[PDB]
Amino acid sequence: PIVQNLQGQMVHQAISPRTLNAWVKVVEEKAFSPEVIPMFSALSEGATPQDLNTMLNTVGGHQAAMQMLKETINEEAAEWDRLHPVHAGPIEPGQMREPRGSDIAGTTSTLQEQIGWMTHNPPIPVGEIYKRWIILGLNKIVRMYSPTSILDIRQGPKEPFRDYVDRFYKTLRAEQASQEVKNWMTETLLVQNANPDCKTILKALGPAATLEEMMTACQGVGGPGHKARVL
Amino acid sequence: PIVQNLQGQMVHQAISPRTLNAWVKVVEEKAFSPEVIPMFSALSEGATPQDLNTMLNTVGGHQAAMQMLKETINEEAAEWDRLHPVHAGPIEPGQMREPRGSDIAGTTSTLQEQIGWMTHNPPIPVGEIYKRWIILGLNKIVRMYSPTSILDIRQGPKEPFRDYVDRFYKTLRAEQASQEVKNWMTETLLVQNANPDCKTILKALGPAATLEEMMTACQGVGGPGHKARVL
Amino acid sequence: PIVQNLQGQMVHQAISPRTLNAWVKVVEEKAFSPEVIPMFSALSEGATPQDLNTMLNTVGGHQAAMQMLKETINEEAAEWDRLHPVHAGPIEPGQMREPRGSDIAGTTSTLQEQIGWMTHNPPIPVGEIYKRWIILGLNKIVRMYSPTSILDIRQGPKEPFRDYVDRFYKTLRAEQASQEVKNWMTETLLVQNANPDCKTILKALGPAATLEEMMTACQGVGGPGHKARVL
Amino acid sequence: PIVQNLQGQMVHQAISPRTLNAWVKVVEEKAFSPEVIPMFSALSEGATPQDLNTMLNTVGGHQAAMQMLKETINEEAAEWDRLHPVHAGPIEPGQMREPRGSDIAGTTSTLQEQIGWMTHNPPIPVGEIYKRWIILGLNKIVRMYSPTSILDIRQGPKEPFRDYVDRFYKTLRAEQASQEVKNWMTETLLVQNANPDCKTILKALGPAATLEEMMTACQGVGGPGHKARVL
Amino acid sequence: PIVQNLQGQMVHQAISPRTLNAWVKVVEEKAFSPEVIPMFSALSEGATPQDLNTMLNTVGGHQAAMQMLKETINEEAAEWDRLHPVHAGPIEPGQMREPRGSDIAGTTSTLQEQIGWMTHNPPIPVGEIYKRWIILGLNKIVRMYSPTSILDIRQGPKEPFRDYVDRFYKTLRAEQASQEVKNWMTETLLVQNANPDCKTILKALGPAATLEEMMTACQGVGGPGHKARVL
Amino acid sequence: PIVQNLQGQMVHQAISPRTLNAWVKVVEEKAFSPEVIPMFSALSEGATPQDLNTMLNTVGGHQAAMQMLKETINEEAAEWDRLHPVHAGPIEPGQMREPRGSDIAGTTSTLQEQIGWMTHNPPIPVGEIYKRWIILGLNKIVRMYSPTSILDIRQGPKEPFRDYVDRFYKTLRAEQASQEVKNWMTETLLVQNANPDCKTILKALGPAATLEEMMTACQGVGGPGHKARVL
Amino acid sequence: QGPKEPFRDYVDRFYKTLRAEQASQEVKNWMTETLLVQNANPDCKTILKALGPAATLEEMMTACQGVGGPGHKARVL
Amino acid sequence: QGPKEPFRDYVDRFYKTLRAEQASQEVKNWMTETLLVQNANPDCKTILKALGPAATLEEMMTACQGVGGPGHKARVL
Repeated sequence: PIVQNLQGQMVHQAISPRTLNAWVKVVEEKAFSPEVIPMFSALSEGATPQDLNTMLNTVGGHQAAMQMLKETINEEAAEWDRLHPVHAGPIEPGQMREPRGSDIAGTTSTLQEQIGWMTHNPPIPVGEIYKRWIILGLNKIVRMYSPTSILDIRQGPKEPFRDYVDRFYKTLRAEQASQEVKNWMTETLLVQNANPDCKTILKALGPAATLEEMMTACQGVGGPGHKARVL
Repeated sequence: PIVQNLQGQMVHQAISPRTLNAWVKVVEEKAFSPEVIPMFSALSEGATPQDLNTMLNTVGGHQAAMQMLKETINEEAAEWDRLHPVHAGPIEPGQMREPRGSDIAGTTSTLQEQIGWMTHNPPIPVGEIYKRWIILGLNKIVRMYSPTSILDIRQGPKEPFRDYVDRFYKTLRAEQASQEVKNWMTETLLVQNANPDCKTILKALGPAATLEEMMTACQGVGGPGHKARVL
Repeated sequence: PIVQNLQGQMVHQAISPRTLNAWVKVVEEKAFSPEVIPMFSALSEGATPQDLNTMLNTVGGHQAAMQMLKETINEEAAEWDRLHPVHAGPIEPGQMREPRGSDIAGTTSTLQEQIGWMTHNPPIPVGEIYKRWIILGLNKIVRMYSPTSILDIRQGPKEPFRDYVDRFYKTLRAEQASQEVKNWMTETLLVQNANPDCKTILKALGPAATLEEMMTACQGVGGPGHKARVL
Repeated sequence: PIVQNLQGQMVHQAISPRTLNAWVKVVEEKAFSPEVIPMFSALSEGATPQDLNTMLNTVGGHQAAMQMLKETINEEAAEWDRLHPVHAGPIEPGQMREPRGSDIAGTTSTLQEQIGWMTHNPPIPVGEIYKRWIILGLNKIVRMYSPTSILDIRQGPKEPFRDYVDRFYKTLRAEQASQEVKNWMTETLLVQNANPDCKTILKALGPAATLEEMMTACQGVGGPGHKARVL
Repeated sequence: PIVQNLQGQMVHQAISPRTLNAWVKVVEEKAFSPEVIPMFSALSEGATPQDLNTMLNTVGGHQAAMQMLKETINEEAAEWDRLHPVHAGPIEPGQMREPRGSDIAGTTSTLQEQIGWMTHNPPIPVGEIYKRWIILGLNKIVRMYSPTSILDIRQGPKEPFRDYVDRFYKTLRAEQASQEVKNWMTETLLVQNANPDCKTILKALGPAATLEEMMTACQGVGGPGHKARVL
Repeated sequence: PIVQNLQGQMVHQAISPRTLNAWVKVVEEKAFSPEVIPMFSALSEGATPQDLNTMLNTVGGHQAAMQMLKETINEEAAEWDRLHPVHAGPIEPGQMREPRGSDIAGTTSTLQEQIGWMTHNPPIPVGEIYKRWIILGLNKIVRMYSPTSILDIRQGPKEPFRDYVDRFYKTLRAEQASQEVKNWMTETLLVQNANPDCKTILKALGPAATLEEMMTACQGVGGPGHKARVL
Repeated sequence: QGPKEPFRDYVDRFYKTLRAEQASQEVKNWMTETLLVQNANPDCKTILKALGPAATLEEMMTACQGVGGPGHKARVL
Repeated sequence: QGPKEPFRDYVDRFYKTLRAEQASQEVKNWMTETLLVQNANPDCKTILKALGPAATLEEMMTACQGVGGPGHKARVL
């Protein structure tokens, strides 16, 4: 990873082996969940395209999804390669050479080149660009390995509004729908898929209710259930 | 977050996945409680708005309570925006755009604007201001994860006064009770239901009395202040 | 806390969550015991009033007793405002204000105002003043919440002099009475409450013999217990 | 390890306790392994061959695997030496002899001589070379010690298609057979050792369809919680 | 403690909680035993007397020992005063002063002055002198907390000589014995008290034999069975 | 330890308990194996004599063995002294002395004077000389309590040539016989006392075969001992 | 303080014995504050406490008179 | 090997078996130090281990006298 000091000073420092493996530990506990994507998205930030590749290789589990991340990454390297075929040198001493989709994946490029691209005029940020490709990969897998879906879920005869809204907000993240569909999912379905007695109570509250009014409501129709609040 | 006084704005390290793993592990396991607040302060010092969004959104649980923390910010960033018009842009190079309330919170701001205010001269402290805005709503959602009520309170069948005061003040700070509120709860509940003999002394002290003189009262007179007898 | 191990210049550095964890544990798991007075003293090193306030505010339990600790500390603030009258504006334009007693207690001052006093030459000693008030307030609490008295404890009809000694020094460290009184306690209270067999030797030793000499004589009382005692 | 910046002087500095501590914990725990290989390459980043031989001898257990390691590197070192003879002079402080194979292997060189090969420009990188012959012996021992071969991999009658491809692509990374054969393993063996209900789905799907279509496919078989995911 | 941060002058650092936690686990788990004294040396690297005295006062019970220890430091502080071996001679007016026993103990000195004398030459390291007083009293506690005496200690008929020689050395370490004693015990009483096969073998070999000769001897005798063994 | 050698800012850095904790854990877990030896030299990189002494005394178990170590250390200090340069001429010549035995082990010499023979010309390294003597005392105890089982391990009917082969190599590395014994054992005992199905083909393969070359062998010999083997 | 003996009789022995005592004045204040109540009687401690620790000498000797009962029974002179 | 014949009978068949053997003298020293001694009696096990191959053979006959001729035993008289 690469650190920027004042006035033109750009230098490189290596990753800690513990801190490197701080995302892998998360998928051990969580699997593929939408909150895993910012967790990676922090660790990948300011990392060099070599480091970015170390991020994927240190995973010894989940080896089909890991191949499938490799597939998403190289399709977008080809798309870029269709954007920018390079046949020709830089023709100005002051100009650093155009990257091919292989360069950006960290396979054809050296540390001086990936650093020099960022210090180039206009600057070329091939790690930010490749990172997005990692996160596309990672978003695909989280969308594929979901345990549930917003149209399936409804509230149990003993579940209080408090818990069911917490899962309905959590569920709403994984769905990739448009804002007005996601808004209607909120406005219609949430109070439509409330249990028989809790719905009676949401109607007696009226149409405009705040989350604090509706969270404290239905606590005598349902009961607490598990402590951990994970399902 | 800053870790060197004059580091550049373009290439910046993110909030550590280690610092994140301490936090996500307390919040998902043990919810919101008052001692999260001083540790959030300890971990979020000099964090950018993208550092703080990362800290809020890398938790997968308790999503209802984070919509309120968000809706709270949404209130306040609008409050800043109804008094502060968008400044006119810079007039020369080396001088930066003034933040709008939506860019203090990370809405319309990207990372190198966020850290570029912070690494500017003088430093402009946009994630402090947003730090104040999170503390506002944290202290709110705390009271939703508060286990028991200071208004619906009684001392047990055979609970000592000494013992109940200890509990009453645990409970009183759990809702973060203001001085008139503490003085009215003292007057209407804590010294209400006492022994008549002890009550002469508790009328003379009243509710603005320090806890040392309050609790240690009536050790020479009267029955017990719990209803069951002690002889 | 204010630190000077990061560069040649003094700088502020944000409180550690491992410091607060560490301070809160001995207070919570054991309540208040004389051990609390070193534990604050090791880890309030370098602290600004604002750290010392966070360190007071962090403990989750014992909420009645911290209230008494807080009242006790703020009594000393008001005292210093009686003693040392000051002004809120400068003594003339281009000066910083002298701290008021409240500013000592961190209520009506900023982080920046506490760096400005502590980085001065010779330093204005606003954490060192407020650290002493808190230690002053510690002494009241560890006496008050001692579950034992020095006057009650004595030697029994089967106990070694070493066991009485061990109990006497632990309790007498905790008690805050006048030095004069504490010296009749080591010269006359220890000597008198001893077992009737031990008084004979403790006179032939007299008051000036060494602590090994006193410990080693009168050890057979009740027999040996060592292998049959807990430690 | 050798550290710091060339212009200011690179400096050699000691091996950290906590890293060495982590390396013996892990070698006991999960030995030589695919996620151990990037942990060794990132730990050994700065490492000299004296450092690589120091950490290799702290391993403890796995001594047949160290013998296998030791004869592959010795043979690599000997292959290098009979390939490339050294005709270097007698040298002085200020001059450096070109290295033999035995100098790569660490076996004829001390640390100072290793310090001065890496601080030449370009480096002679006796470290990166000795590393890659160690990773070459790491993949041989981790193939050898593979839990189950690709050849013997299968899908049982109620065993899921997803649990199966997970182990396929996993045992596929352990194997050190050539890549064209590994084309037939992926294309043929994966359908052919699958259960018959999936073998009908996979032949109809064919090599044209992508990975994501193959991972989406074949999930109504495998039991009730496979069904819920696609419905 | 006193750290170097590579800026050309000595500077203070706050104590770590991990040195405290290492000390209060050590005394708790193991009580007071010969390995806890070189552990305290390890925690005392570059601590001030103030840093050590905090550590001594951090312990709760065992206060008969703590007063014997606090007595022992003050004997050795009072000696270093009258012995004077830091003596300056006669000196002209404006040169740095001669400290005495109270300056080295830090009752009449402060941190920056103790630094003055380590920086001015010939160097005095104040916390070394203090360090060496504490563990002298600790040596006394580990003997007094051990009941076990060299002229008493026995073995049975079935036990190997190796266990009785381990045990004699863990005795002798807590006693810290003289040479006449070690001779008298080795040659006579240890040979005679040793198991009957080991006596017939040991006298023919040399009842005055060295520790390495003695651990060579008595092969095959006492302990488990009589064949299938290398000791 | 000292840190920063071959550089003008050579400095001390404290002993870590992480380091001691490693050494005591392993001496406890399995005592004197050959892997402790590199764990000492890996722990001791940069070590003072104080660091080297400190770490030896931190072990509580095994004191006869540790006392044998000190006997050995003392014998090397005497050996150093016998070959010491003669004391003659000027008592103090006005230059730094030659170090004797006591000095290297650290009993007459302290960190200001030890830096005095690393700065004084030629350089003398107290701790690297002393580390040589401690490894000889470890090596004497490792030799004395030698595992002794190479003759007595053979394979049963269903042994697959893996776990016992490692076990063969572990007692072979334990054994302190010469290279001329060790090279006979690897063409005789290894293969003659192999699993009997395998032993016929290890015979036709070649008895002086390499470890890699033996582990690939024995394919197609049939029987249940072949079924159990994975590769 | 004996079970039937009242404060007055007891605080009168205490001061006769205190005057004979050659102990420092701080301690004689400690002994009046602290030892006096604690070597008073278990059920009498409660009465002094209701009075509060800043009650007068007059008030001290007023306390527990009931527990000592009638003045013809046990004579002061 | 065992204890059933005297050490002199065993060592004599031992050195005949080392006589048949080709393998280098350092390995026949290690058999003489390790395997030879291991199947001896506990009584003289300490002594023979110092004598080993290192000391003169004739010395090895000084000990284990009184053991008895051909047959079962476990220690020496």
